[PDB]
Amino acid sequence: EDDYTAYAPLTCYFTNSTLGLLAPPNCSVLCNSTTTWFNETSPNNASCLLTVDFLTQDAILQENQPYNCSVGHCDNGTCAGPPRHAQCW
Amino acid sequence: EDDYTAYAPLTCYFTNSTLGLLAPPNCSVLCNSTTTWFNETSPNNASCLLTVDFLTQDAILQENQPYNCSVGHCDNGTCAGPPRHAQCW
Repeated sequence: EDDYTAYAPLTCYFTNSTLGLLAPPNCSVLCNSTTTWFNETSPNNASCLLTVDFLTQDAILQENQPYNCSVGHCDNGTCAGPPRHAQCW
Repeated sequence: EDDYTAYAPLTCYFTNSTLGLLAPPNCSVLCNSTTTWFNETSPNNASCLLTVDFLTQDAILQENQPYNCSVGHCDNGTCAGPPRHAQCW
């Protein structure tokens, strides 16, 4: 039998920041259904990650706090400025 | 410690159809983070469910096959026509 009551879930993956959930620097969000990966282009004015600014090469040494990151906004699939200073985790 | 490698997942829920995944008739998709529900207005031209057309009140009696449904497209948060005939499950 089919289950008419079961919705099809789609899950998309974002970076946590003090300016909210971020799309990647290419404004292309990675997503999955129950059977496949797929990309979604972020909508215009969505927040996107521009840069991750770590102090060292070894994340665990600074992972008791968030890290510094620059945040832009999506404009026709490009992460546009001006950049804003956030904390990411 | 924080886990810099962990993305924040957001999951949204759609109806399966022969015309692809559908938003509800109000073009408002139900979603959740790991801590909360939230709604998202579907983007313009997304497919939306207009009607579910069951033959009986008791779904299990027809659940060996999909059910008949009408499909529209979202226009500024309203499910617009013309309607298309699909099978939903």
